[PDB]
Amino acid sequence: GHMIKYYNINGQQVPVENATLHVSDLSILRGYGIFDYFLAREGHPLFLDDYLNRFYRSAAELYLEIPFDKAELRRQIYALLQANEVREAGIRLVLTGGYSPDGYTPVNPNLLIMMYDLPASSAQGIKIITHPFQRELPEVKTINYSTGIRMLKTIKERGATDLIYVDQGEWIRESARSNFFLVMPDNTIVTADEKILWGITRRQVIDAAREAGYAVEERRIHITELDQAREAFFTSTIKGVMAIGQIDDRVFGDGTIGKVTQELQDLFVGKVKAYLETC
Amino acid sequence: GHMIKYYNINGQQVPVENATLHVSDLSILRGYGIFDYFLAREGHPLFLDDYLNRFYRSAAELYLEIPFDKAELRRQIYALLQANEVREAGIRLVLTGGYSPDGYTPVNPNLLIMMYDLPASSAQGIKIITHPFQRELPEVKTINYSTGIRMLKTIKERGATDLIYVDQGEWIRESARSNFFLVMPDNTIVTADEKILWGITRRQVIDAAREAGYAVEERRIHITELDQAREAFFTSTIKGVMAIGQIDDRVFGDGTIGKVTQELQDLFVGKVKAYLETC
Ligand SMILES: Cc1ncc(COP(=O)(O)O)c(/C=N/OCCC(=O)O)c1O
Ligand SMILES: Cc1ncc(COP(=O)(O)O)c(/C=N/OCCC(=O)O)c1O
Ligand SMILES: [Mg+2]
Ligand SMILES: [Mg+2]
Repeated sequence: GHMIKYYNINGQQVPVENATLHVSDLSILRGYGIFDYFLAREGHPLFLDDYLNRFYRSAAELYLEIPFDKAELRRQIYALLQANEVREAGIRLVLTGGYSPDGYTPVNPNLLIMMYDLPASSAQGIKIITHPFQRELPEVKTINYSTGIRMLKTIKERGATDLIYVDQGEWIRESARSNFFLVMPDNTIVTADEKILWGITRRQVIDAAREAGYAVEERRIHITELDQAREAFFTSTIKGVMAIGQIDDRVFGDGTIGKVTQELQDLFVGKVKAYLETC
Repeated sequence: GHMIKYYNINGQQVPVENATLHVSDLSILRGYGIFDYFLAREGHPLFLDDYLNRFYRSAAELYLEIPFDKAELRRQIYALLQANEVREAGIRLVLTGGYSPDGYTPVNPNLLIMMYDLPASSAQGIKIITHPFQRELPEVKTINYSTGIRMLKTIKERGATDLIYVDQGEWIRESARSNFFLVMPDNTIVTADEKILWGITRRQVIDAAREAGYAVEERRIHITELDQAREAFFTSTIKGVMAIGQIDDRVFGDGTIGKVTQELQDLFVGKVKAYLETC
């Protein structure tokens, strides 16, 4: 439906054409900031309390105080959906280190609320590469995506559409923008527990998997366990559950969505529908 | 002298009050960008070709094309000094991933040239802490200073004014904003060779040290070598050569500037004076 006309900067609704920051902002000069991103459906941001809790935790880890309490931020978000006259959207929160006197020391953070159309996003799982790397402050949703973005050319050149980070080439973590899961041939679901972002999609999938009576192991994953797994999938806000058909030279099954991945995809849609019924 | 009135964005001189970027810029959303920083004295950016070469190398590592060749960028810098009617300044170049369609994929970088007053910056060396950490893409002058800025409260609380990163707590690297050197009791100058930014000040000090006939070892430094060293110092654009009086619970000598550090400080001033004589 309606075109996005407005963002919010520091609690003011602004036309998108005037949504700017002065270049003294620490995100621009020092990549200092946190963010979060969630969808809205039926006029409701999904799992909103979980996202806002993460946003507040992220901010506290950078010693950045959000200038509004959580109920006031929720109001600003809802007000922005209404201003843009949309029920279906992507929503980005950004908290920067602010306009710094010396190009380093935070003084006052800048708060952004941006809004987008829902992601527009055959049988085949996506094809990804392993990449040796460990995200900085990985439990914090920082704005730092240098390595993930710098890798886009390498991902493409190599014939893949995404990656999976492996800490020192040994310990499976996450992609730049997704959590990562395996399903073992006995249907055990396996996902990293440490040095990753605790995705909201990850949380909802794990809960749905356990509520369905699946075994879920949150544990260190050795790179060699890719060869014991039957299925692999990503989770994220914009992907939901997304089947991975190939990692490096390994096709998972015939590369089409595995049994448990398909089940979890439906259960995630169910978690979304259940959440919307509470709004 | 004159107040800073103008920055440059994308080759346009703009009043400082109007130096803004739209919030779709990838530095704001994804911390994607590189920068450089150099002083001007007597109307001349110091060691300018060395800084611009690093800027171009940094850009190539993020696959960001600077929209001007080096001679045209040099012109823009000189034009900005003249516009601001200053001979004495700090100068910041920033190249962001640009206004991205999807908040991730670079499309067109934004180029900023910002300008400042010269840094305003008794006997005693500064007091610093070791911190276990390894900078991401350390040879590249990225805008990513999350850990360095997040550590400001910890540095202060602990009674220090800066830090020295130690890779896995074993291998001495650099501070968030300075290269790091030791001087051993036989007057050997020691500095890391790998996984650090190749500072312009570092380069000028090493050359001056070697031209003076000092032994300079560019090599891995074990954390245990702090106890074999007589002197420690930082190098950076804004510090030049700065004596370190204490690291953790270790006072270097009586904490006042060591012999070789003092010599190198004078030689660096000499490299600056020699450079200005060529302009
Ligand atoms: C590093 C990282 N891990 C995991 C995830 C998955 O977290 P949830 O989305 O499930 O909470 C994300 C998601 N970013 O998504 C941000 C929006 C975007 O990438 O366009 C992420 O950035
Ligand atoms: C990570 C890092 N290492 C070493 C240095 C020293 O490099 P040079 O300055 O000698 O080339 C810097 C300097 N930044 O200085 C940037 C300006 C500032 O921090 O305000 C740095 O950021
Ligand atoms: Mg199939
Ligand atoms: Mg003395």
